[PDB]
Amino acid sequence: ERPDLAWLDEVTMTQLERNPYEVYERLRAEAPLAFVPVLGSYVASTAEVCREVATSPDFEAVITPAGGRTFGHPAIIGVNGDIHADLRSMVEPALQPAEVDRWIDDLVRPIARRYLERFENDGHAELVAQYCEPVSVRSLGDLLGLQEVDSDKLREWFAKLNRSFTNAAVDENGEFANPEGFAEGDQAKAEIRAVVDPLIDKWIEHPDDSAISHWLHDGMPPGQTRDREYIYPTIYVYLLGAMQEPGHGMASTLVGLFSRPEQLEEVVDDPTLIPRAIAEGLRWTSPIWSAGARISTKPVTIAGVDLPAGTPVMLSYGSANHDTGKYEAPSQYDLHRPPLPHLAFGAGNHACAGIYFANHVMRIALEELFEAIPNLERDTREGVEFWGWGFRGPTSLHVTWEV
Ligand code: HEM
Ligand SMILES: COc1ccccc1O
Repeated sequence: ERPDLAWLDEVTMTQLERNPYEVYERLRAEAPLAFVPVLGSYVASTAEVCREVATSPDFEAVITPAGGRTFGHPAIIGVNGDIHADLRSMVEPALQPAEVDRWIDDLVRPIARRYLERFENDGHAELVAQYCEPVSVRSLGDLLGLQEVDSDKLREWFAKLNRSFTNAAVDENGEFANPEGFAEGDQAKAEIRAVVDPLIDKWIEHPDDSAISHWLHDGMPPGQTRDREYIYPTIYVYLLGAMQEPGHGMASTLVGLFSRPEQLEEVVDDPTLIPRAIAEGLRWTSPIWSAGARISTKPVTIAGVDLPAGTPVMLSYGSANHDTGKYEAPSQYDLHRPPLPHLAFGAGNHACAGIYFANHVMRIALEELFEAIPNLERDTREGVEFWGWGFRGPTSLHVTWEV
């Protein structure tokens, strides 16, 4: 529709998944709020527009079309008002900083050690599959009450949910271009139900200290539980992003550090720098890159565009975190970048509920890795490819070390 952006008509979904930076660098300059035809939605690409939409009283939560097809209702990311307040009150207790501090070390450190012990003497590893993803999913899985679900299975589920959630391509008429791409998400949800329904059955009668047990029972009248259909979409929210993103973040941090070998050495020598390294990693490749959306509740003007009420806007936080209005050479990883705010955890009422937990999982995991393999080196015989528009991270991370 917008004449000077007619080039956007030729942007493909594959291009956004493999490398969205070049298109989004153009958007941040030409149209910070732009309608992207293949996504069928306005997209916010700069830090100012993302922050404004995410915090505006004239926007509220919505799920993208493919996200809604994947999760249904009421997913915590896509609801408002009394339902959202209830779901936030449901998930927040185990995520409270003072609560996390009581058990996070005893949770993650033995998990990290267990996975490291399988390969720390090999001289070679593929860290995404052998370390980052397993530690991420085993940590949260145990917190949730899914101790009996293998990390292989948790990893398969978040991968299938990822592909379904981000199956966003639409054709001329706004219809999904890849309707068969939701089937593996449906297959994952069916498997999840088969595993989790018996656990919910027993937690209803025998509550325990698992997070999902508390989701059923906390704040409810005596002898009542939240209905499982009411909580399952938020379970899916966790089994996608909460399972995937800490692993994405630590892997992207490592890739960034490998790109700056002097900085990798610094961090290995001084592990108190790991939190700073992770924060730059999340800015540099944001795990939740463009998954979330908001919808306008009244006519509103954003970046010079007059949006009617009812207009969805996708929040491309991963682009916002390369805003050259804020950062110098954002495409480069730099441990010594001056600490500034970033949007990798979103903003506003629907900002990430698990920041403190997530940052601790990534920090402990990197601590234990650099302890066990101080001479870690990137396998330069291999290249690192990143994949994902909605959720983005490296697809593998081959490393080596002298044994
Ligand atoms: C490095 C890892 C993570 C990153 C980068 C991340 C990022 C985000 C982002 C960007 C949002 C969306 C905010 C928006 O649309 O404005 C979000 C939402 C959320 N995240 Fe995190 N997340 C991470 C890990 C986790 C973990 C481990 C948990 C749970 C233990 C978690 C729980 C949640 C919840 C419940 C929401 C929805 C909040 C709401 O809609 O009210 N996140 N996260
Ligand atoms: C925390 O997990 C999510 C965040 C945004 C979209 C999908 C998710 O699973």
